Amino acid sequence: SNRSLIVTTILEEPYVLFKKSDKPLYGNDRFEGYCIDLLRELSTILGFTYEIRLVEDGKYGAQDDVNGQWNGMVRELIDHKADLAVAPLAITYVREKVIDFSKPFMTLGISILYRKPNGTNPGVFSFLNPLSPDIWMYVLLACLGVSCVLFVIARFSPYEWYNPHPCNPDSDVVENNFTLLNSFWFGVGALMQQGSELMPKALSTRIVGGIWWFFTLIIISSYTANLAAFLTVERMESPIDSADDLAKQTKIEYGAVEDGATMTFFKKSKISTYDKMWAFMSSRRQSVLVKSNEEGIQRVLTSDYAFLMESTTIEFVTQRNCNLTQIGGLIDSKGYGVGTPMGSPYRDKITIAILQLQEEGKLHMMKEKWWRGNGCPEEESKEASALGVQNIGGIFIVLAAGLVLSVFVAVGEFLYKSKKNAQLEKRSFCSAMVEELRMSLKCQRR
Amino acid sequence: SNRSLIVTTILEEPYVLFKKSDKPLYGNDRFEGYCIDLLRELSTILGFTYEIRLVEDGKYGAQDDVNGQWNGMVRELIDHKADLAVAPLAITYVREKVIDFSKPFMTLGISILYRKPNGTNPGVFSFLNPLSPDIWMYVLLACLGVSCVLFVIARFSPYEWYNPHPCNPDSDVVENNFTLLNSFWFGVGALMQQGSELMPKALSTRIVGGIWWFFTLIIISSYTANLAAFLTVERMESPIDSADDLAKQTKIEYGAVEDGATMTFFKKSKISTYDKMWAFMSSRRQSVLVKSNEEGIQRVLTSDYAFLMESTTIEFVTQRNCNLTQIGGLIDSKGYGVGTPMGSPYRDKITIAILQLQEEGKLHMMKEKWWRGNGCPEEESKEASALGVQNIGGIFIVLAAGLVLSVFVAVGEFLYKSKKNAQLEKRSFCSAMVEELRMSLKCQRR
Amino acid sequence: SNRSLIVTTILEEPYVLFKKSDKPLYGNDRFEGYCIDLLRELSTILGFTYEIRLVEDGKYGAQDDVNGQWNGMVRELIDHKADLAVAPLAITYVREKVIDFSKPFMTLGISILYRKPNGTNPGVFSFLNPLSPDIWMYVLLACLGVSCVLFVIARFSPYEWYNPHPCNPDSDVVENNFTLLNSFWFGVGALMQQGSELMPKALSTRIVGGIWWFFTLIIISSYTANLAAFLTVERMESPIDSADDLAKQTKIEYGAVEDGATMTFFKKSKISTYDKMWAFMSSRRQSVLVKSNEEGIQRVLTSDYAFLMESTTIEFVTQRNCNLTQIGGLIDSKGYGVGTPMGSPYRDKITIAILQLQEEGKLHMMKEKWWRGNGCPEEESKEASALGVQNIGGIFIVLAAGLVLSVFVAVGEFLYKSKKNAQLEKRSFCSAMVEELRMSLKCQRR
Amino acid sequence: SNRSLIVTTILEEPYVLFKKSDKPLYGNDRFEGYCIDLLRELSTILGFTYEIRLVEDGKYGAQDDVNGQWNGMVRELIDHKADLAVAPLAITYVREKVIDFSKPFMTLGISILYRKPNGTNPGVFSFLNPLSPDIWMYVLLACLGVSCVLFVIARFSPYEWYNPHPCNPDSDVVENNFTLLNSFWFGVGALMQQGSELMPKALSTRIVGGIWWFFTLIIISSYTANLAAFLTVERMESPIDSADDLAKQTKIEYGAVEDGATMTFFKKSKISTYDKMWAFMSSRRQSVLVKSNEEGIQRVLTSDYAFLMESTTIEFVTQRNCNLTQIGGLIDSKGYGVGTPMGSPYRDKITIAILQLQEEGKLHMMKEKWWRGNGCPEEESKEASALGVQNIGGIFIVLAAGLVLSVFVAVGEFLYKSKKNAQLEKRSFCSAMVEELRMSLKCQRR
Ligand SMILES: CCCCCCCC/C=C/CCCCCCCC(=O)O[C@@H](COC(=O)CCCCCCCCCCCCCCC)COP(=O)([O-])OCC[N+](C)(C)C
Ligand SMILES: CCCCCCCC/C=C/CCCCCCCC(=O)O[C@@H](COC(=O)CCCCCCCCCCCCCCC)COP(=O)([O-])OCC[N+](C)(C)C
Ligand SMILES: CC(C)CCC[C@@H](C)[C@H]1CC[C@H]2[C@@H]3CC=C4C[C@@H](O)CC[C@]4(C)[C@H]3CC[C@]12C
Ligand SMILES: CC(C)CCC[C@@H](C)[C@H]1CC[C@H]2[C@@H]3CC=C4C[C@@H](O)CC[C@]4(C)[C@H]3CC[C@]12C
Ligand SMILES: CC(C)CCC[C@@H](C)[C@H]1CC[C@H]2[C@@H]3CC=C4C[C@@H](O)CC[C@]4(C)[C@H]3CC[C@]12C
Ligand SMILES: O=S1(=O)NCN(C2CC2)c2ccc(F)cc21
Ligand SMILES: O=S1(=O)NCN(C2CC2)c2ccc(F)cc21
Ligand SMILES: O=S1(=O)NCN(C2CC2)c2ccc(F)cc21
Ligand SMILES: O=S1(=O)NCN(C2CC2)c2ccc(F)cc21
Ligand SMILES: [Cl-]
Ligand SMILES: [Cl-]
Ligand code: NA
Ligand code: NA
Ligand code: NA
Ligand code: NA
Ligand code: NA
Ligand code: NA
Repeated sequence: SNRSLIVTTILEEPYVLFKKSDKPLYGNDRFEGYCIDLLRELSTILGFTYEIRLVEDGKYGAQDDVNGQWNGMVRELIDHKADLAVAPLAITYVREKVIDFSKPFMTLGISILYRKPNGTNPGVFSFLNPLSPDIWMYVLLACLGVSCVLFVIARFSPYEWYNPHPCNPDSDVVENNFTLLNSFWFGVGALMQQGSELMPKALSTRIVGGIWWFFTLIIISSYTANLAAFLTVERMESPIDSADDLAKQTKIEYGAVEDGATMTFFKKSKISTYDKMWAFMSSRRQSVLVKSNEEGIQRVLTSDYAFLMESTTIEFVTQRNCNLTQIGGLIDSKGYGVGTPMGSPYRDKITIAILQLQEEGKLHMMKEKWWRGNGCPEEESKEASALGVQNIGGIFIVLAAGLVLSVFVAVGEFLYKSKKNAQLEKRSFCSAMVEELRMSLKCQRR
Repeated sequence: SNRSLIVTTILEEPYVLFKKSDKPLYGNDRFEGYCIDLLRELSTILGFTYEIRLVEDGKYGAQDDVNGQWNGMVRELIDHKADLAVAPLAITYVREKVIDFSKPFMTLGISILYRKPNGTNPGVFSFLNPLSPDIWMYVLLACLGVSCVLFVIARFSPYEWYNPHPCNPDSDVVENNFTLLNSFWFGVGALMQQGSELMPKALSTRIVGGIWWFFTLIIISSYTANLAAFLTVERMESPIDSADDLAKQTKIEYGAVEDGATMTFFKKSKISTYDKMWAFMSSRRQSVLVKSNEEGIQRVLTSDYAFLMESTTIEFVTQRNCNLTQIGGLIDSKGYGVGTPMGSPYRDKITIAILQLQEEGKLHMMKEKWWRGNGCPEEESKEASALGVQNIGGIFIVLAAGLVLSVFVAVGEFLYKSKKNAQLEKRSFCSAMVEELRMSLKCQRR
Repeated sequence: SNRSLIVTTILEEPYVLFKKSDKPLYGNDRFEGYCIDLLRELSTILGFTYEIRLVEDGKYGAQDDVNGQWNGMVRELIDHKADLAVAPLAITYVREKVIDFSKPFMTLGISILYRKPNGTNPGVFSFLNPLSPDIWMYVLLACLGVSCVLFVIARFSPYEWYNPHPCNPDSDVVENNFTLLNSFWFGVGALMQQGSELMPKALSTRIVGGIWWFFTLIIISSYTANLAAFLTVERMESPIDSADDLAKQTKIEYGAVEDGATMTFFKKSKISTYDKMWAFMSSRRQSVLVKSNEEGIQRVLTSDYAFLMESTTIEFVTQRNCNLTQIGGLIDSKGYGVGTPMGSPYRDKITIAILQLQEEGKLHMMKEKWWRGNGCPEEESKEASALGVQNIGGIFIVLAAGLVLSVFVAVGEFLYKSKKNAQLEKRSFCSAMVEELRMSLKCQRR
Repeated sequence: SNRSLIVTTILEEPYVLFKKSDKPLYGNDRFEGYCIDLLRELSTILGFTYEIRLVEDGKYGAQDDVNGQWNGMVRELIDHKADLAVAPLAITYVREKVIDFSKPFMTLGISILYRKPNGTNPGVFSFLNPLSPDIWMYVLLACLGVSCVLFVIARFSPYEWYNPHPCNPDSDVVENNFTLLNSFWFGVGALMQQGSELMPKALSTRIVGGIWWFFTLIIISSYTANLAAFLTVERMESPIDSADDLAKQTKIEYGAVEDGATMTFFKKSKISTYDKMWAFMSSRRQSVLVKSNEEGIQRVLTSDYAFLMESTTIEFVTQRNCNLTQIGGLIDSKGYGVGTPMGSPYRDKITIAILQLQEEGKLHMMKEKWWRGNGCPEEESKEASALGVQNIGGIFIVLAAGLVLSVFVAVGEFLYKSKKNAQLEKRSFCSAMVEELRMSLKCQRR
């Protein structure tokens, strides 16, 4: 039982944080978190003691690049003012050349924050979803096709040519109701579950009308049934799915903390996907390169934005907030190791100790204690809302579109009729004045 | 004949209870309850007289860790001051080392107390729900709009003025069926999937009719599919029926008595479901860990609070408050036994006595006597799966409101025609008197 | 460390059973189960040793009623041939008077086996489910009611009386299409989404027809939406729910093992529900009173039958087989205690030991190890089957019923018309021969 | 310059591999793979020559409990026969006590190997599914039946023979519209929710029509509601995506290698999800615990088997077999490191070397080189939510089969009328030649 060990440590949530209680200045009980619970079972396997001491700089450690000076915790490991450095101190090439790390107690990497998909604006259309766009086109080609065959069959069939005007029998007038215009109007009216004023006689034409009724009944029942499936089981999806899916889109925008461990990866990279991801950030600096992790979560949360930080911080924030999600897998591969002065014998002993608690399964149990939050999967048979102008509303567009198209056809009917009346009258403006007065008579006859 | 026995009890209810009556100075006639009826029947078959005596405190028994000594009824037993403890004194491992219980006379455990679900109150006019209130107004404005467009287009188009009376050909009259009243009746009849007796013949009016048919096909398929979603997700709504169903939720919060036997179970627990239940309550142990059972029941009423207590008190308060119910089975499993000093020659004679009263069904009849009180107006018609008068309901109100409105219009048609009839021949009223006559003819003449 | 303890034990699953392996005659390792794992942690808390020995009778123990002789395990406890009796040996009044039991390690009682509900025959009807039977009656009273008002409004309105035969204008004929027969035919045809040949003019009657179309559209959309809820979420239920629900029905039938611990409860009972349950079994002996537990499970499984055994055996069988379920709660209240000779000091030591393992939570962990099976909740979004003659099929009944009713009305139309033709002809059999030839002309005219 | 270093490896792939080539007698040019590329790049920056040497056995290393000594590559290190072990030698707590690893060059864990879902093959004519094949036949027999009943009832009823040509009143002709062809056309048009041009007028035929309207209202509402159920439950079908999703199931069975590092994890586990996974596999440890990784992959193909192995081999075989996939993330967390004797002056120089190759991205480029092979034809269009040509499909076949059938009937109508036309005036063919002429008139005349 020698003298106590000085454990240098920075404050990070959920790694090391102050306890929320009264009666201040506990002393060695002022702290809790993951690294405090990790230190407790290191003091059970090995034998040593505390005076957990915070770093007087609030930094991890880096290179001054002119002085040759080290900062943060690792400056307190070079000059022997501390003994251990149980903290999120990542194992790096430039750090291992000046201190010693144990084997990792936590793996991590670079991943993506993005706002969780919501299903608030599916489109002012997308009542049109439950049938594929091939099916919406194939029912026009069926409706145009059946209407053309119904015109041909009705002219070719003898039993469709009947005697009109049964008031006066024994005449020599013979009519056919199926014109070309009336044959489209049968197929459109049957398709809309409405029925037209004319109905096929002459059994060859009733098989056409009868098989088009069975086609129509299945199509509309399949539209209603698949729409009820969409409105009951809401299955949402994200625009982006990986890093290369973010490497192509320009609408969603990138982002990382400036002068951090994540920005240095994309600067030094040579992968063609990750080289494109840095040509963005080198151009659009002061607009995507945030200066802290706490600020960059807000720009995901407010703006339309995707943020690049470490994966253990994503796994902590996305348990607290339910607006947020993780996109894709991992990009880098790093580890958190217990710092140690160079040449110290405590490196190989903690390496034994971490591997013991890993086989027992206690590092998994510590992490589940400090990273699980409320969780919010919400496990709910998706709460049905009233259907509104953000769900349907394209039918209000195509209704007003078809009522504008009908005014143009009404003028084209008015000019073509007035051209034929002017064939027995003056040039063009006589019959334009003759016909427009008749509607201004405001009477039922003539 | 020997000395009478001194028995300690404790003022919990229904166990012992001051008898609400006048005329004081009783002996042990002050007391009544379950444990008084049990001590009466144990006396008649073992042959002893007894003197009931409340303990000092209102404490069952616990070991003060500082003093190392016990308090309450287990202190009266261990000091040989009393020799029976007929009370809700739970058989515990720490209590069995200092006194001797008999075999149990009552079996219990930990269960969850929660408010009975108030219901739905579906809000007759609940059929109006699958669409937004703006959607019901926009469809009502679209039907008035299309009917005003169809009136103008069919008026100005020359191809709608056909020849009426085709039974007399080669006459010279033209008639437009699309009046103002007939244009609303096209749009109403197309909206309701029915079909009016009049059909568009020009191409300009077959665009208005054809695009209004596609509008109503989407609206009615959207109403049916979304109403299917509302009715499917509420059959998937299952109420909470387990402690594990409380584990996944954070909306309904837990609660227990601080420093009780129920709270002690969740600390020592190693079940992962019950560990999450303590990971909840250890975080919020200023709001949810209530002081007493009386305060915990009041919070189940005036909150969304779920309370954890023993099963015998849940089975007592839910017989006397039909707002409350019991969710789930039993979590723990313990029992009540009478208390004796260690080495007493009565832990075996009472075990014979309790087993004799269990074969004869007297323990069951004593529990029905004191735990059932004033049977509930419960009336479980909760299964409620079919649509009923409380569900649709209001489609009969708007029906009967429409039948009354049409009678006032039929009076207006009867008076406006008769006033025009009395404009030419009659004066005011004898035209109306003879018009009631022709309508009273029992045939299709006049 | 004295001599070894002789533990007498019977074979029961999942209590004590032979291990399934080769290399026979292990010796003290030939057994496993619940009671073997219970003995293992009794030998950890206390200190003793085995020679687990089976009973040479295969019984528990009872009274010979003439010899005064005891059988089973408890005969080996009276005569000191064994030391402990770790087995399902229930604590009974007649057993405690001759041996000693510890405190219970397992609670149990009497409950009910019954076959799990299936949803195979919902009825040849019960397409009629999604609306309540009040709603099915209120739409007849609406259809009969609207048809009566439509008859009254159309006769009272002037604008419904129109001029027929537009071939010949300027006439003095005035017709009304709304008879009493035609007014029911409008309301029936509108209700079935079909439309009749006549349509209301005269705005007061169009409000009647327009508000009946909106009534019809909501009713049929609500039928289709609630039927889709029933076919998606299959929520089954049982005929019986408790013991008193079995105390009234005569279709499902009772049953218990003859001359067992469960039959003796219903014989000795005095509760009015349980007294009725024995008047059945005393009458219908050799038909419901089975003679083993293994046979009585088959009669639940094959016949229509409800079986009364112990609840721990129900909780074991219903995890193995998925056809079976448990009905209601518990009826009796018993316990399994470790047997012990009278006056032995090992009773109070095991009582300490069982209460220690209960506070640690190990009896719950042993029971979950030996009673959980596959479980089969099946957790499946209920597999939709094709709809068949066991689901619908009542519509095939009411179709054939209405086609038989229509033949009776066709004769009643034929006799009433032939009565009116015979008013201008002979008595009754002239016009019966006149009319029947006209249909045998097989021609379109006359 | 010093002695060359002796490095032990082991024949696993992609790690070391005999180079498939002719011309034997190589040195260490026999070998290629990931660990050969790693040992090459560690040599160029640490400056040493090396001789590769397979170990003796094909064993990594394990401690025989009888002998107390090690075997395999860890035996070559502990006896100082070799001094490098560049191999998949996982860093283990028991291995770290006898040798010295470097920091990891590869991170891995336990994951689940399972066959990629083959799909649906919906079976075009899949719209025919919500009703039984007997139901589709009984509706087809009911439509033929009601149409034969309606023909007989409307013939024999006197109230159907109305007066045709009402435009000429007081004539003496009667006509029945219900012919045989018109009676099928009523029943087909009522079945398809359309409306034929003919309506029943007698009460006997309005019972046939009114009960056939109620039949088709239930049939079509049953088709739509049951098709909504089929399409809703398959959107609730989610594939297995976790180890916990395997825990609830017994249909898909587990599997691992007996006496491996993966099997050892589930024995020592205290997670309740993983304990059920071992409670499965310890029961069935003759079928599912397979001998090798090669036999376990073959059982994933030709069974419903899910296999538990390390992540690097799952990521290798799923790049070369698109029938296979990886479910879930990682369960364990371990790593591969090079092996040194205890106290060797190379565990630190290689840790510098591996961290240098990780900053320069060379470890990532070496893993892409040997784990990606011949990129998959994957083509994930699995989202497949809308109904498409593979879903309905066959309603276009039965449409086009009905359009072809009607052309053969129109030829039969053209020949039967002309043969009756050539019965009176013409002989055989010149009646048919002039009938093609009148149908070729571009107007409604002849
Ligand atoms: C059961 C019914 C039977 C009756 C059928 C009757 C015929 C019906 C014919 C339907 C034909 C339509 C085929 C288009 C399908 C592709 C969808 C699309 O890309 O939309 C996109 C383009 O946004 C748009 O412009 C909407 C698509 C065209 C609408 C304009 C014509 C209205 C169609 C009706 C004509 C009315 C008149 C016809 C009748 C008189 C917007 O969709 P989104 O979701 O917001 O964005 C994601 C797009 N994505 C999902 C593809 C990725
Ligand atoms: C969207 C629709 C709009 C159109 C509406 C049109 C009017 C429709 C009028 C419907 C009126 C029917 C009301 C009965 C409701 C009670 C159910 C019942 O008890 O059934 C039981 C009795 O078994 C039977 O006999 C069936 C009930 C009567 C059927 C015979 C008349 C046919 C009804 C149609 C008339 C056709 C002619 C009318 C049209 C020309 C069997 O049901 P179960 O499930 O097997 O057993 C459990 C019973 N339980 C669930 C109650 C516990
Ligand atoms: C493309 C737009 C702008 C103009 C199209 C003009 C079309 C729709 C017009 C011009 C000529 C018209 C036809 C002229 C004559 C007749 C005969 C009559 O008994 C029925 C209507 C019918 C058959 C018309 C139908 C509509 C018609 C074909
Ligand atoms: C109850 C069954 C057995 C017999 C009922 C007889 C009923 C349905 C019959 C007998 C008299 C019949 C009416 C006699 C005359 C006419 C006038 C005609 O222009 C339309 C049909 C109509 C209005 C008939 C409708 C049907 C009718 C009312
Ligand atoms: C195409 C082959 C296989 C079938 C036989 C030809 C069919 C289509 C023909 C042959 C006899 C024909 C019928 C003969 C007489 C009449 C009466 C007339 O007022 C209406 C048409 C009607 C009812 C015909 C309909 C068509 C008909 C049924
Ligand atoms: O800094 S390390 O000890 N060595 C380098 N790497 C590797 C990429 C394999 C990793 C990967 C994951 C870690 F947790 C640690 C390390
Ligand atoms: O205090 S006891 O006599 N022994 C412990 N238990 C057990 C559940 C085993 C129970 C369970 C219910 C009781 F009523 C008594 C007891
Ligand atoms: O045989 S016992 O020890 N004493 C009698 N009873 C009771 C009815 C309370 C019970 C109830 C449950 C048990 F587990 C044991 C017993
Ligand atoms: O053998 S290690 O160096 N130390 C233990 N673990 C840990 C998960 C903490 C891991 C995890 C991944 C590795 F690559 C190495 C190791
Ligand atoms: Cl006892
Ligand atoms: Cl190391
Ligand atoms: Na170092
Ligand atoms: Na005791
Ligand atoms: Na006894
Ligand atoms: Na080591
Ligand atoms: Na539906
Ligand atoms: Na649904």
